[PDB]
Amino acid sequence: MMKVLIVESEFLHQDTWVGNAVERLADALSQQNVTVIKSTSFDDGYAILSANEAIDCLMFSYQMEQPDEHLSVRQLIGKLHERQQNVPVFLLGDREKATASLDRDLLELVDEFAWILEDTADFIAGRAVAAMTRYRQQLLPPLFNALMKGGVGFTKTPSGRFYHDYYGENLFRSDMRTTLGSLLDHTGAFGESEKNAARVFGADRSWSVVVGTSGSNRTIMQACMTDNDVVVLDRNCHKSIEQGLILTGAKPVYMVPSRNRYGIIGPIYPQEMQPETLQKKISASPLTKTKAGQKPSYSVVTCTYDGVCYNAKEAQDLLAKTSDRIHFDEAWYGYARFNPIYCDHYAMRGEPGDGPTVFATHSTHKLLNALSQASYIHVREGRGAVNFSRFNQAYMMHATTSPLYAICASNDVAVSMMDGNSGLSLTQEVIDEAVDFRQAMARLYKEFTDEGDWFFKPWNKDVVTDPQTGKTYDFADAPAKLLATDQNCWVMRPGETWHGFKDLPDNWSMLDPIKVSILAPGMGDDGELEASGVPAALVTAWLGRHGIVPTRTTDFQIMFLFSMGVTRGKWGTLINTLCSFKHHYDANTPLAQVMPELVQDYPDTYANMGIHDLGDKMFAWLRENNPGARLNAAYSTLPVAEITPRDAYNAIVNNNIEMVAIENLPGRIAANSVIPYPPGIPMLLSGENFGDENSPQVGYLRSLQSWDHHFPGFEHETEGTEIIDGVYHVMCVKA
Amino acid sequence: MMKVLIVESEFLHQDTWVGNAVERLADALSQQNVTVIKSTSFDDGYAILSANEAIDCLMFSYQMEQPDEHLSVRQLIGKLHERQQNVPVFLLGDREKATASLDRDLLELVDEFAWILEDTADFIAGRAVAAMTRYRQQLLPPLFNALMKGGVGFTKTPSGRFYHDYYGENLFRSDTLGSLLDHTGAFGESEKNAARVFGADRSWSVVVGTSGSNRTIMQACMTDNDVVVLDRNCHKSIEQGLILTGAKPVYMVPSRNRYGIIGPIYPQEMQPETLQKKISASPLTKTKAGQKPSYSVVTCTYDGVCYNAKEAQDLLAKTSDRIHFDEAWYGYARFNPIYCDHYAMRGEPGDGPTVFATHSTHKLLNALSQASYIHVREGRGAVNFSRFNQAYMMHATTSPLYAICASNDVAVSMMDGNSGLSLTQEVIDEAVDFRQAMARLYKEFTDEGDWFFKPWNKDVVTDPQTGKTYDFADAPAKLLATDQNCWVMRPGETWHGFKDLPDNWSMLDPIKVSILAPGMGDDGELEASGVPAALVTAWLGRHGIVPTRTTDFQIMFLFSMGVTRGKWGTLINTLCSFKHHYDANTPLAQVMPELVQDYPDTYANMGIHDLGDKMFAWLRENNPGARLNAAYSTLPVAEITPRDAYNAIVNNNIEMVAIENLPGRIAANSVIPYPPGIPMLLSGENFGDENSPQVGYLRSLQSWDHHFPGFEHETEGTEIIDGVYHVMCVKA
Amino acid sequence: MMKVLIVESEFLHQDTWVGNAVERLADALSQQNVTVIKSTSFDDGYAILSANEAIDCLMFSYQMEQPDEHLSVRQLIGKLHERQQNVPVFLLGDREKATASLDRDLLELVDEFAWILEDTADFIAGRAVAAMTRYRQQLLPPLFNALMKQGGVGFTKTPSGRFYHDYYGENLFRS
Repeated sequence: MMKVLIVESEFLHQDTWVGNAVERLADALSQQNVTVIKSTSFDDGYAILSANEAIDCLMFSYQMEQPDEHLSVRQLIGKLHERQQNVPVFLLGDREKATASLDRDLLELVDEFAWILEDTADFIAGRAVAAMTRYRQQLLPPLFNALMKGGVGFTKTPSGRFYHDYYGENLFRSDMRTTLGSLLDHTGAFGESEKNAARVFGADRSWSVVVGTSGSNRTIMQACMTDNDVVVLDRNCHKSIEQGLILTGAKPVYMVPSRNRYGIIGPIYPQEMQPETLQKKISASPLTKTKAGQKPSYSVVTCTYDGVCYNAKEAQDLLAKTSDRIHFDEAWYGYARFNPIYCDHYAMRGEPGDGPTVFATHSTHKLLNALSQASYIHVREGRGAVNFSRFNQAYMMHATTSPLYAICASNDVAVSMMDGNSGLSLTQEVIDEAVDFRQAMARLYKEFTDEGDWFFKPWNKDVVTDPQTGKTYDFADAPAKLLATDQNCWVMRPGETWHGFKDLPDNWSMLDPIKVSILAPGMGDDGELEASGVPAALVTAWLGRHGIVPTRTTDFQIMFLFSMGVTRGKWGTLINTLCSFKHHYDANTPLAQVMPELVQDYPDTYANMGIHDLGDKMFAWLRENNPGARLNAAYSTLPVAEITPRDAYNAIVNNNIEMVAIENLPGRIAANSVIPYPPGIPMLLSGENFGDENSPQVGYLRSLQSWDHHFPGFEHETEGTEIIDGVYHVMCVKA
Repeated sequence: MMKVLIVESEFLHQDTWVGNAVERLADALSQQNVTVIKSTSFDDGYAILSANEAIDCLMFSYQMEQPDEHLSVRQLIGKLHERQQNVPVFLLGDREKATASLDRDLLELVDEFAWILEDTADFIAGRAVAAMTRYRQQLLPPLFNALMKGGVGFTKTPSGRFYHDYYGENLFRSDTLGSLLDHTGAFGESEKNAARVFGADRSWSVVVGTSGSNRTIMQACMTDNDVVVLDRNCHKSIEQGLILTGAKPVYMVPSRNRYGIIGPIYPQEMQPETLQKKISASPLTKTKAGQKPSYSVVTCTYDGVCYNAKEAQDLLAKTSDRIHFDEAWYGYARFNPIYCDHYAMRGEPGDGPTVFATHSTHKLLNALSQASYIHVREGRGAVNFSRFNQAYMMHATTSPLYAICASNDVAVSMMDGNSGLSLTQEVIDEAVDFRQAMARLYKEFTDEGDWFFKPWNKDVVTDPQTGKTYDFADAPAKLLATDQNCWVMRPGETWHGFKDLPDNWSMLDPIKVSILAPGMGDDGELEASGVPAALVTAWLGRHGIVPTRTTDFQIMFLFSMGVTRGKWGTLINTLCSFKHHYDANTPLAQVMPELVQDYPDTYANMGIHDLGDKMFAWLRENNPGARLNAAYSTLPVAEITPRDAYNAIVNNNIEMVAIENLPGRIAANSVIPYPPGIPMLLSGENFGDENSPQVGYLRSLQSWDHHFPGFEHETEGTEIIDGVYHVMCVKA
Repeated sequence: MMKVLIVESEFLHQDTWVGNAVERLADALSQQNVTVIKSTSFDDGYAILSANEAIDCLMFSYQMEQPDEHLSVRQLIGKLHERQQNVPVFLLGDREKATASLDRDLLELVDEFAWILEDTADFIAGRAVAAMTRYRQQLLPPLFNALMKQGGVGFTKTPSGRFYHDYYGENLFRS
C-alpha cells in the first residue's frame, strides 16, 4: 500500500487557507486508498525521514521568501534522497513565485509542480498516485523484482505447520527457470542481477554465490591453478583457501604478516611481496624447489579481522610483478568501495576498463547485511584472464543444482543497498557510530587515567590533524566529522606508537574505523608486561553473561564489530557493561555473585575467590608463562613444509593417520591444519612438520594447554585439535 | 495459541444434559484463552481431522453401548494419530461404564479420563491445558525446537524494507545451541535423531544440496591412486568428485527401453568378473587392474525405476567395500512398505560393506532448497568421524543458513513415526487414482477406435489373497497402492520394455507417473501415425504445467507430498483439451500464438495436427530413437581422466570445436543431451570415429532443432554458436 | 505487564518536532504491549516517582544547555534510584551534545542512549523492551524469584471453603 509524506511549511501557517487546501488534498489521497503522513515543520519532516520511514512520495508547501526556508527545503529533500533516492518530490507552491525561481537547481530538487491554491485536489492526488506507481516499478533490483510475479507439504504435520507459520509461506513460494532464468546458467533475471552487481561493485563481471565465501574461494582457486602450478599465499588465509590447495594440489609459498605487542595480526610488509623475496621463498621450499623460476598462477591477500586495511593499489602493483592473477579476500570488507575514507585501500577501485586479472571476494551476509551463505565473486579481467566458458566449469564445480532463491534475492537487494546514495549514507552511519564509541571510550580513559585510575582504551590513533586548519587534536578532543571523514586519521604511519607494527612503511596500512578494538590494561608500550593488568578473557566472560559476545579476543584485546545492522546509539550499552565490570573488579565482588555458573562447575579452583583475585592470578600466569613471546616464536618463522596439503589430506583418505598427543608431536607431519585462538590464523597447515624437540609451534601449544589446566572454564579454542583424556591431540601422518 | 477439538457423540444427543455439560466445559476452556472447535458427529470430527486441522487436544463424549459407536471412536482416534501422533485424547464419559470397559486397548486410545456429568468444568479445562502444554513441549524436533528460544540492516533502504517484509523478520532472526560444522549441541542431536528415523548409523546434515553431499562422500572414499565403479547414469556432481579426487573410473551401463526411458543396470553388469574385465580394458584403469575399488555408486531413476537394493548391494559388496546409493529423488522409500527391500537403509542398523545413502530433502521430502542428508551405515572400510568431517568441511560453508538446517530437522520429524507412512501413502494413493483414471479413459477411446494417452505401468495385476486377476483400470485402488508385486518388473512382460530383465530386480515407483503418447509400437518400430510428446509438453506449458521429464513419446509427472488431494484432475482436463484441439486441428495462431509470432515463415497457415504429423514424419525419417541407443549402448573411449580434462581448461589447452569436427577429439566438459538426460560423454572421453554414433546422435538433435524452431533440445556441455552446435574440447 | 515513564523536558516544548518524535516512540511501545506513562515536566515526573509508581524503564528528553535542567535531571534520576534502584534509564537526546558531554558522571545517571530525532522509533522501543526484560529477570530476590516458576483445590468443594479460597486467593495455596 502506498504512502505519502506531506510537509506543511512553518512559514505558511500564518496563511490558514494553505493548510485548508493541503487538508483537501490529504483527503483526496486518502479517498484513493493512500496512507497520508502529515507533518507541520521541516524539522519534523526531516526527523521522520531521518528515521527510516519509507515513503513513496514527498509533498511540501513552500513560501520561497525567507532564505532560512530555502535551506530547510534543500536539507529535507537532500535527506530524502540519501536512502530514498528516486522518491518523487511534489512542490505544493505558488505558480508565480515557483515559475520565477525555476532554474536547474530547483529541478534537481523538485520532480513535479502542483499549484495548490489554484488546482483541483483530485487532479494532484491522481498525479501523485501515478508518480508513486512509476517509482514502485523502478524501485526493486532485477532478480528480486522478477521473483515478485509452495510450502504446502509442511502443513500436513503439526510440527511442520509450526515451522511453516514461523518462517512464513513466501520463503517456500520462492522455490523452483522458465522466463525468470537459471542461476547456474546465468540467464534472465539471474544474469541481469549479476551484470548489475558488477556495475555497482566496480567489476567487469560478478558471480552470485550461494555456498558462502568458502565456495567462492574454492571456485576461484579451481579456475586459477593445477597441481603443476606454484601459488603465492597470504599466510593469514581462510580455511577455504587451504581447501582449494587440497582440491587443486597446487604448490604453495606463504607470505608472513607482521604482528604487534597486543597479539593483533598486522599486514604483510612490502618487502615480503617483492618478486626477489617470493622467488627466494619458491627456491627454498621443498614443495616448490623443483618448480623454481616458474611464474606463479595465483596470488591471494586477505581486510584483517582486526581491521587492518592494505593499500590495495600499491599491494597489487607489487604482486602484479610476480603473478598475473591477484585475489583479495575481501570477505569482511564489501562496504569499502562505497565510502571515500577507504579510498585506494580495496580491490575494485574506480571504474573498470584495463593490468593483471584481479579477483575480489565478498561475504554479503557478514558486513553488507544479507542472508547467510550469500557471497559474490567479483572479477576485473586483465592478463591471464579466465573467460566465461572456462570459469563457469569452476563455478559449477562448487555450486548446487537447486539453489535457494531467498539467498540469491538477498544478494540482489544487498547490491541495491550499496548502489547510489544509499551506500555512502549507510557506510557513513556505521563509521559515525564507531567514531562516537571510540571517542567516548577515549574520554572515559583520560578521566580515569588523570585521576590515577585504570580503564579500557580504544585501539586507534593517539593524535590526529585537521588538514584545512593545520590544527592538532588528541583523539578524544577531535571533531567527530574529521575522524569520520579524513582517511589520514587512520593511516598507519612510521614512528607512531599506537599501531605497534615495528618498521611498518608509510602509505601501506590503514585502520578500519568500524573494527573497534579495545585494549585492557597490562601491556606496556615497550612490549613487556606492566606491573599489574586486567586480562581480557575475564572481561569477555562478563560481557558474555550480559548477552554480548565479541568477535575477537586476545590476552588484552577485545574487538567489537560495528555493522550496518547496528541501531543508532547502541554502543552506550557496551560502555555501560564495561563500566559495571570495572566497578565489580575494583570492589573484588565474589565470583559466586558475578560468575555463578563458573563456581558451580569448578568449586575447587574458584572457591572463596573474587573477580579481582582471579584477574591477578591470570595476570600472574601471563608474566610467568610469557605466552605473547611464545606466540611470536611460533609465527615469526614458518614450520617446514614436508608434503603438500593435498598429499596430507590423501593420507586421511588412505588411513595413514594417527592421533598424536602434544608431547610426541615433534618431527611429525600434520594431517589437518592447526589454528589456535589467538592469533586465529593457521600455525600449521596440512603437510607441514611440527619440527624440532624444542619447537616453538609445539611450545606455543604447550602454553595454551597450561592455561587451560590452570583456568578451567576459560579454555582456548583450537581448530585442528581434539582434546583426549584432558590432553591435546592432533591428527598426524603415519611414519 | 492452543486449540481443542470437542466431538459430541451422535449417540448421546438424545440426552440433552450431556450437551449442556460439554457447553459448560467449552466455556471454561474459552475462558482460559483456548480456541474450541465443537463438532456434532464422529463423521464431522473424522472429516476435520481428515483435513489437516492441527489440534493440541481431542475430547469426545462416548455412550459405550452400540458397537457402531465403539468402531467410530477407534476410527476417529486412529485418524488423529496418523499425523497428530501424540495429541492427548480426553474421554468425556460415564464413570461407571468407562471403569468397567477399562482394558489395555482402551488405554492405547484414551490418554486421559474426564467424567463430565460428575466433575467441575474448570478442573477438566485445567487438566487439558496442562496436557496440551506437555504435548507442545514434546512436539518439535531437536534443532528447530532449540531455535525457538536480526534483519535490521535491510529496513534502512526502501527496497530492503520491501524485501524484509516479504520474506519476514524470522528468516533473518535465524542467523548453547551448538555448531553445524562441529556437530555439537542441538545440531548434533538433530543428526543423531535423523539417523534413527532414516535407519542409519550416523547422518550428516548438508546445506549445499546433494551436489555437496555427493562431492563430500567421494572426497572421503578415494584418491587419484584408486579405482572406482560408477553408475553411468550419474549426477553431474559425481563427475565433479572424479575431477576433484582424480580417481580412475569404470562405468556400469544401464538398459534403456523403446520409449527412450533409462532402465536399471542389469546384474550381469555388476558381477565381479564383469567389473574386473572393464577395469583391465579401460585406458584409465589398465595399470591398476586387480586393485580393489575404493568406491561404488548406483543411482531410483528419474523416471521411477527402483533397484532391488538388497540384491544390488550383495553383488557390489563382492567388488567394493563402499557402496553409495544416490537416493536423491527417493528419500521417502523407507517409510512405506510398498518399497520394501528396494532402498539402501533397510530395517534397523547393526552390521557387511559400508553403505552410503544420499537424500535431497527438498526434492521429494518437501523442504527448503539446498537441504540434503548423507546417511551412513558403517561396515567394512568404514570412515570414522574425524576422517569424514575433514571431507565434510571441505564442501561446507563456515556460516550456514539456519532456516535450511531447520527445514532438514522438521523433514525428519515428518517421516518419523506414523506421519511418514500416512504421507507416503497419500501420494501413492493419488498417483494410483490418476494412473487408473488415465487407463480407463484410454480404454474408452481405444474401444471406440480412437487414440489417447496411456499411463506407463503394469497391464494386468493380481490380488494374492484371492488369486484373482484384474486389468489395471479394473483393479481395486487399495491393491495397487499396497501390493508391491503390482509394480515389480517381471520377465516376459511387455509393459516395461526392458529386454531380458531378470526377475526380482526392478520395480516401478507408483508416484513417478510416466504417460505415453501414441506412436511407438510394442515391437520397437514406429506406428502408422502418432502424437509426439514435445507438442503436448508445449501445450501443457502454456497452461502452467511443466513436466519433469520429456522424451519423444513420454511425459512424466511427479507426484509429491506437496500435491493437494484431487489436483490430478487438472492434468486430465488439460490433456483432454489438447486432444480436442488435435482432432480439430485448430490453427497454431490460436492454440500456440507465441510460436507463430516468433517464427511465422515456418508455422504459417498451419494447425496443431499438421505440426504433429510433420514432427512424426521427421521421427520416421531421421530415426532418432535408434541413434540414441547407438550412442549409449556402447560407451565412448576414455582417453584421459576427467581431472586431466578439467586441468586442460585451467591451463587453457581449450578449443571450441564445431559438431562436424568433433570426431577424434577429447571432450573438456561432460556432454549431456536431453533425452535421455544422462551423460553421453564425460570429461576426458573421445567422441570417436569419423562415423561415430555419439557425434551422430548430436547431428540428429541439431537436425530436429533446425526443422522445428521453438522446440529445441536442451543439451548441457554444448554451446550453440552461429546456429551451430559446439563443444569445448582439448587441444591436440 | 511492562511499564515505561517518558518525561518530556520542559526546555524542549519550544521545539515541537521533539514532542512529535516522542509521540511516535510512545506509539511504537504501545504497539509492543507496553504501558506508557507520558509526563510533561521534570517536576511532574519527579512527583510520579515521588509517589510509588513502579516503572520498568525511565526515558527522558534533554536539551543539555540550561544548568537548571542539568540539575532537574540529576534530581529525577536520583529519585528513581532511591527505591527503583536498577531501572534502566534511557536518554532521548541529541547525538552531538550528548557525545560531547559524555563523562563518568553522565554514565552513572544514564544507562542507555537513544537519539530520538535520528533513529527509528521501533528500534528504540525494541531496545527498551530488551532492557526492561533484563531488569525484570534481575529484580526479585532468590527465594521468591524461584517460587515464580492440593493447589487450593480441596477448598473449592465446600461453599464456606470456596469463599475462604476466593478471599485469600489461589496463589497462597499454590505456594
